[PDB]
Formats: sequence, structure tokens, C-alpha cells
Amino acid sequence: TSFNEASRTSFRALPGPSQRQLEVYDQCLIGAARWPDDSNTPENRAYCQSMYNSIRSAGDEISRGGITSFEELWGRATEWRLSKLQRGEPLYSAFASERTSDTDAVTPLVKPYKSVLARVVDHEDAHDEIMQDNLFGDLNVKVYRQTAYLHGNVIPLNTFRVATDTEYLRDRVAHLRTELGAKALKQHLQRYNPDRIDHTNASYLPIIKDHLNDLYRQAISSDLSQAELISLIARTHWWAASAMPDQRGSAAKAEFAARAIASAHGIELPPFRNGNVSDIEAMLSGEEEFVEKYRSLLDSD
Ligand SMILES: Nc1ncnc2c1ncn2[C@@H]1O[C@H](COP(=O)(O)OP(=O)(O)O)[C@@H](O)[C@H]1O
Repeated sequence: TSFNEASRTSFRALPGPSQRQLEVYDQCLIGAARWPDDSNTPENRAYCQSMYNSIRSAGDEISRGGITSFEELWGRATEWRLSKLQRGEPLYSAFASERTSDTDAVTPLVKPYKSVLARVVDHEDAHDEIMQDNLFGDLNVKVYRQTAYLHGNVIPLNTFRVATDTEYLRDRVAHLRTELGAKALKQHLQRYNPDRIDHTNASYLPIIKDHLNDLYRQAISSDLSQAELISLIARTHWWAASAMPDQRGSAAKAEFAARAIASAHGIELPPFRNGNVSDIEAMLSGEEEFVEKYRSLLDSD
């Protein structure tokens, strides 16, 4: 329909960021973690406020054909994210880089993720299973295996492991903490902590990134009802958060992208309800159920 000279791409004009804006109080909640087990310093509030401003700005770009692919949106999300990193940060590179096969893909379910232990144990789709470890030996774990449907191929995304033999673990740790030392232990425990999330294999990123581009293409249509629109946004958020494309910062980028797309359509999405951590809520569910409850995870609506 229209043509953007700057990027040399035709597009369909959309209603940029609405003029009605979230209350400055909610603006400072956008992109915040908000763990149910409890962190709102002037910094945390400024970080969120900034995410809010940049979200609407990228949404403005999208509505003008300035951003033309998901990959491009993810890039704007990454650059905003990197701007919040302290000068000379050694982690800077992890926040700017995509994840690969021989790299970190595990999140030990310790503080601040403690509240995930319950969600897994009580998960209607979790199944008892026996985990084999070179250290702890065999353990009884409640396991939730997140999967996705893609072109007829059902793939495994995130896997949650939660050891159930409490007493036995206390003793195993005590013994090991003396046979390997607090040091060697933490290293092995960085990848094999009884309670952990084994993230999506990086080998699936390419088809997932392509799928995210396909949802973006759909999401920027000018003839979508707000019901069809909200669904697409929830899906995009689901796939992005569950894929965890980058070595670091995926949840911020994922939420940023999802809200940038909504913002391009005028939708001013309020922050997530206290206790509702978007990426985790996504990793703990199937695509369809996540889309169904997306609205309820947000404040008003
Ligand atoms: N300074 C901060 N204040 C408030 N929330 C933050 C801050 N930094 C990051 N977050 C948020 O907390 C979550 C963790 O981000 P994520 O990128 O997945 O983490 P990491 O790669 O560091 O594990 C996201 O919801 C993110 O937007």
C-alpha cells in the first residue's frame, strides 16, 4: 500500500502508539519481573519506564514500515537492552549475542526462581520420572516437558526438573560439598542442579526465528480484529520467550517485542499482574493455553 523510502519497503499504515497512555505508575512496571515470592528502586522503575518509552517508539517505527521483520524488532529490543548495561560490562557480549549449541542452556531453580518449584510439582501435565546423575546418582523428579507444534513437527522446548527426595538431597549435597568443595560443586551444580530448567536446544533457533518472522508478518496486518491481534501477540511472546534466542536477556527482548507490536496497533498493554512473570508463565505452558490466558496475566483489560 504505502512505501517507506528509508528502508525501501512497502507496507500498510497502522495506528501508531495510542495517545491515551498508561499511568506513570504502570509505565514503571513494564518489563519488570515481579516474582510472587517478592525490588522497585529508582533504578528498577527507570529501567521499566525506559522500556515503555522505547516500546512505543519501536511501535511507531513498525506502523510506518520502519521495522520490517521480527529479526529487526528483536534487534531494536537488544540495542535498548544493551543500553541499560553498566559501562565495561563483561556480560555485554552475552546480552548482545544469539545462543549456540556449545553454550549455557540451563537455569538452576534456586532464588529468585524458588516459586517455580511448586508450579512444576503441581503442574497438571507434570510426570514423575527417574533422573540419572553422575553425582547424586538416580533421583525422583517431577518433570514438565514443554513442547511445540511446528509444521507438523512436535519439538521439545523447555524441560523443568524438580527433585522430590528432600532429605536424601540434603545429605547428598553435604557429602559432595566436602568431596568436591563449594567451588567444584557449584560448577557441576550450574548445569546439574537437581532443581533446574533445561532450555530449548539451540539447534531449533533457526526454524523458530523463521516462525517468529511469519507471526510478525501476520501481526502487522491492518485488517485484524483486536481479538485476532491479541492472540498473535501472545503467540509471538510465547515462542520468543520459550525459545530464549539470546545467551542473555531473552525475557526482556521477548516482552519488548510483543508490546512493540501491540503498540503499533494502538493497543496500550498494561503491565503483568504481580506474581506473573511472563517468560516463566510461557515456559510452563503449551502455546494454545498460553494464548487463552494471556489477557488474564495482565492487569486490567
Ligand atoms: N534493572 C531491572 N529492573 C527491573 N526489571 C529488570 C531489570 N533488568 C532486567 N529486568 C527484567 O527481569 C527479567 C529478566 O530478564 P532476562 O533478560 O530474561 O534475564 P537474564 O538474561 O539476565 O537472565 C525480564 O522480565 C527483564 O525485563
